[PDB]
Amino acid sequence: SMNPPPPETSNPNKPKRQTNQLQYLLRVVLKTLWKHQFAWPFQQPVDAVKLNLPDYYKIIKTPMDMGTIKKRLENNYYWNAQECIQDFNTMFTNCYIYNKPGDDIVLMAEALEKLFLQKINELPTEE
Ligand SMILES: Cc1noc(C)c1-c1cc(O)cc([C@H](O)C2CC2)c1
Repeated sequence: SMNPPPPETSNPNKPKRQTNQLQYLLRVVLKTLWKHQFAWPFQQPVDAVKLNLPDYYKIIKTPMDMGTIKKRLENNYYWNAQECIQDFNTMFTNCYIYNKPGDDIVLMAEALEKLFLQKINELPTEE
């Protein structure tokens, strides 16, 4: 059994910025989700070997997780907030695509996603 390489978190030739919106995504959005009781399955890439999910990376072709997003934010990987918001949405969508309604992991994702939506509703206007 084999995991793919993780998503990219470093690329010196990708242009990047540290906008007030990106700072909010780290300080408010990531921090809020990371500390939640249901964060743990989302704090690193899905390990299809350890979890015995040999079909996971056949079904999910754009993997994403908050460990990756945390590294991207800490490393100032992004150009804009939309890039980062897309990563959170990819993470949630992947979970809904792979799993069944009512599974524990789906309930966990839905709780995180409610908080995510509440926090990005107050994304600040760009400085
Ligand atoms: C994310 C994700 N997407 O699909 C699956 C399956 C997971 C997943 C990842 C984990 O690191 C651990 C678990 C456990 O089953 C948790 C729910 C009790 C699930």
